[PDB]
Amino acid sequence: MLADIRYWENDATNKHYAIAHFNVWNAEMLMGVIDAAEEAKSPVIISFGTGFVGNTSFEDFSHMMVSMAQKATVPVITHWDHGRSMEIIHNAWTHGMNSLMRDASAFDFEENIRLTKEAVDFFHPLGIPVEAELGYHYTDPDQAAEFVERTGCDSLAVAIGNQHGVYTSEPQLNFEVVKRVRDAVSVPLVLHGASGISDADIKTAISLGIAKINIHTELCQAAMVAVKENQDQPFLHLEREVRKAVKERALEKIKLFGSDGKAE
Amino acid sequence: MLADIRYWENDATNKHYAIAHFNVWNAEMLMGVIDAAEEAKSPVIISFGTGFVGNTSFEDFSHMMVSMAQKATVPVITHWDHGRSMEIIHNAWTHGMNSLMRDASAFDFEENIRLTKEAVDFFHPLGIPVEAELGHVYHYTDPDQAAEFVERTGCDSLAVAIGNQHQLNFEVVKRVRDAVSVPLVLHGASGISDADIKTAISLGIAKINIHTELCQAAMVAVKENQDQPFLHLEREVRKAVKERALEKIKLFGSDGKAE
Amino acid sequence: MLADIRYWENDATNKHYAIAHFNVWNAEMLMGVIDAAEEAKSPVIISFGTGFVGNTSFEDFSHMMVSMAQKATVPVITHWDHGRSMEIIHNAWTHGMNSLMRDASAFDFEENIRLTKEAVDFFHPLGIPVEAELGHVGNETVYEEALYTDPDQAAEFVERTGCDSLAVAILNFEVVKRVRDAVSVPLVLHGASGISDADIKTAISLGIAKINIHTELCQAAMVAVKENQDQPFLHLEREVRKAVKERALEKIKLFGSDGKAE
Amino acid sequence: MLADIRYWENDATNKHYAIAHFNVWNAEMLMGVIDAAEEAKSPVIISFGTGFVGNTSFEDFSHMMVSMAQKATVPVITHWDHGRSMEIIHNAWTHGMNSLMRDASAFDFEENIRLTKEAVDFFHPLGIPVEAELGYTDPDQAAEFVERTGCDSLAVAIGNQEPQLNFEVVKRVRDAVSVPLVLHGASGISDADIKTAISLGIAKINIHTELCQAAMVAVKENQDQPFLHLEREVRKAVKERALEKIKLFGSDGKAE
Ligand SMILES: [Cl-]
Ligand SMILES: [Cl-]
Ligand SMILES: [Zn+2]
Ligand SMILES: [Zn+2]
Ligand SMILES: [Zn+2]
Ligand SMILES: [Zn+2]
Ligand SMILES: [Zn+2]
Repeated sequence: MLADIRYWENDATNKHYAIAHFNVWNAEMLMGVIDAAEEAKSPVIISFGTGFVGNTSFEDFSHMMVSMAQKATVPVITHWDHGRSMEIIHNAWTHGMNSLMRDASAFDFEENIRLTKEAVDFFHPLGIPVEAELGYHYTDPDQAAEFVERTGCDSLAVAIGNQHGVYTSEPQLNFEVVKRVRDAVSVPLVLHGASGISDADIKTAISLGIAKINIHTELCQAAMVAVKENQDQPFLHLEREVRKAVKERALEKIKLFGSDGKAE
Repeated sequence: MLADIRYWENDATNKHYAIAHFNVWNAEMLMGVIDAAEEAKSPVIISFGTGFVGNTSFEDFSHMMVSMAQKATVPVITHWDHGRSMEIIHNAWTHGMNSLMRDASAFDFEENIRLTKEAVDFFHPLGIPVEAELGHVYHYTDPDQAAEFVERTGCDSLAVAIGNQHQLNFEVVKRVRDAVSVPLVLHGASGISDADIKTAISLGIAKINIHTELCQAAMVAVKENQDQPFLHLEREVRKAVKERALEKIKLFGSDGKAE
Repeated sequence: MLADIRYWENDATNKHYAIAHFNVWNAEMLMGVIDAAEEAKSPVIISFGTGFVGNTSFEDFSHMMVSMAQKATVPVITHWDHGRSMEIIHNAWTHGMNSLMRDASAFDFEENIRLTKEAVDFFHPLGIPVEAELGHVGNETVYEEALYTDPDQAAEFVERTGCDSLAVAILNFEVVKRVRDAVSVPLVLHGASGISDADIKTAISLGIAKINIHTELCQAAMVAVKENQDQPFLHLEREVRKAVKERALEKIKLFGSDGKAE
Repeated sequence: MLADIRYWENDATNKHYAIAHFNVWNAEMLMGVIDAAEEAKSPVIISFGTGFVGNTSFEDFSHMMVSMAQKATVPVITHWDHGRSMEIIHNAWTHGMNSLMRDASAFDFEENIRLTKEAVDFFHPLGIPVEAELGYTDPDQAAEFVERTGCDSLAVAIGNQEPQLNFEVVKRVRDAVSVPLVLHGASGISDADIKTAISLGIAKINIHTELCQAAMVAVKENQDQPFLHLEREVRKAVKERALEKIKLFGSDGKAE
């Protein structure tokens, strides 16, 4: 069923688990993620973003995202990740994304506030929540508080020692930063990128207030193992294996983040 | 735009070309086919059937098929292939397929007629065309049976068995063409030679179902991209499907025919 | 269920009945007509046209029309009446009308053909049928006209346009006879109000397969409005729906389309 | 455009206006209300409920409600009024109502909580707001009811059904509760008393049968006219009455 990310991130915060965010841009990725969330009885976020528009017609594929979200027996949030403009996130909303992210973190602090608040002020009247982002430079607790209070954003992606994407040496999460940002900010905390982080450290960060974690690369890599294994098989067989591989990886992330069982 | 297969198969029959029927069951196959038909300014048929339901949720993927069909600038027919029950083709129709095949070709002549006519009599009042099959694709079509079959069922088009298989006997096509006037359909045309396809079209084949060849084109891209990032591999699959669909559209003579 | 007017007008022709075309432009009119068709087990045509766009938002109301047509257990055709332009009938198609009339009958013969054929050539590739109209194109002297559709002109018109059905200007049964003999498509009657029951039945026996109801539902509704003018609005509007049902049932039965959906 | 009643009730609360809720169950009622809201540049609530399901096919009419709500240039909330069961409001939600009322006010306090909480607990994970009703409403029961149910707004009994309002009830409930207050059964309350009630915290007012009454005046005025004209006059009468309520309640201009 189409789910509200405010309710579910609140639940995750309060019960000390995190919701997995999966970027899905084709049929097998979408089906594999929904298979995992049904099997685990877990809320889940399915996301599209501008990085996939060269691969897949969002305006058409969104119909399949929304249909599967509606028909699922578990909570499914349809999300637009890393929104680069008002028109892009408006187009996401008109095509049935019920959760949006406006990423203005590349801009100076005041311009990040202005652009984020613009999105909030447009979408709150429509009932649509807006995730924002504020950027080793750790997120500062007092700046995070000011940012959230001033924008009215519904969730905040933070820098806690995690790498947004690729890493050199093992990221070291600063758990004191997590605690202090959690205490300063009234909305749920989000991580964009958790690669290279140990299971024990992910679990600690979740226990201290991380309520949503974006999986950016791992489904693609899990899929490619199935592609490579099945490169001499019929296409139909290869795609059945790609779906299963995606399901297995999504299930691993759901169990690691503690969201299994939380739908019921 | 959602298009009427009766209009387009008539056009094809009268102008001596064939409409390509492509089996699509995931995002890249669908997108690649639509890419080809847009580029070639061609009518096209996009098809799903029971052989794909283990791979893809038709009830959800149908929304993407219908969306792309409606928004395309070329004629797109949404077709349910090899329908072995009223229930499955009724499900297809409620999910936006605007052309149906009722395939009762596994049965004896009388029972094929009764089952086919059942589908025709349900769907014609709803404006939905029904393709039928006489011959199993093995059992070759008999021309005198064909005349009677089309007359009794009222089917809109007839899939024939002329050596085509999911050898090739052009005498059979020739005799069937003189026994019935409805458009003729060729299943299992992946791996028939270019010259034999042109011959079949000149003798009255007006729709040609391509299944395996898109799967083959995809797997070529897979083997060429097996060490690549998944996003890139999938762009290459879509591109490979487009190029193979384009090849078939031009072979069949449907390029340009949308204008 | 959304139904094909070609199939049903062919059925009507071959079994010597006519399908009722009801103009509906609000909720109680739509619901009464569907109530009638369901009770009578009859195909029915529900129509909107330009004459109502100032009363009701077509683009919004169309959604209720299509929904009711889909969910009905009887055949329901969604039809755009008297289409005055390609833009108007295109707008009708994108809002779920599955049957169109392109009415170019006010123009000279060749211009009627050109405008009608334009609609047919656009909409046949999309599977959408087009009803056309040909009135009296007079070969007679101006003096004799002081003292109506020609069958030969009708055959040329249908052949050149490819239209799926033809509205004809006819009470004069010769004209119905001669046009029926000359054209291969179903015949349609507009402006039948006040034709006697007996003559309607004769027109249908001779080849009329669809009959457009004019203001009869409107008048049926206003009898209920008058009767309920001191009642609460919810009660009044229920009686309007019932009055529309009753008038619609009367036409369906007169036309012989009751039972024809089975 | 389809609007969130929580946002708009919050706006009304903070700016001391109320949003009109209009019960609409046919084409002319819906169009006249949307006409008024557009002309006044006002948020509006359009509502259906069980009382109208025999007259009008909700499952079909809902498509026209939703289409008009989406296309409107002003905020339009699609609301199911006086929801009598989980099944009924679930059906409302599946046909595009984005705001629900669960009315368990027939029942004593504990049972009203339980039934209301059942609705909140089902619909909040779907992002759907639930209005409830309690009731004079007692301010301590109001605070406890809101806290225990998690409902998003509360319909209160202040002397509404010559109706004399107790304004002290509105003030004390406003102060005890953190959600917006709603008034049902406003008929016959004076303009001055409505304004006073809004000033003290009433943020949404349900228009009971005043559109129906306006429509019937058009009916009596047009009994000898053709149906197309009568219906133009009904739509115009609805528009006029809805505009009068929007202006009384102060929501004119609040959409921009
Ligand atoms: Cl600010
Ligand atoms: Cl038979
Ligand atoms: Zn980011
Ligand atoms: Zn086949
Ligand atoms: Zn007429
Ligand atoms: Zn006319
Ligand atoms: Zn109440």
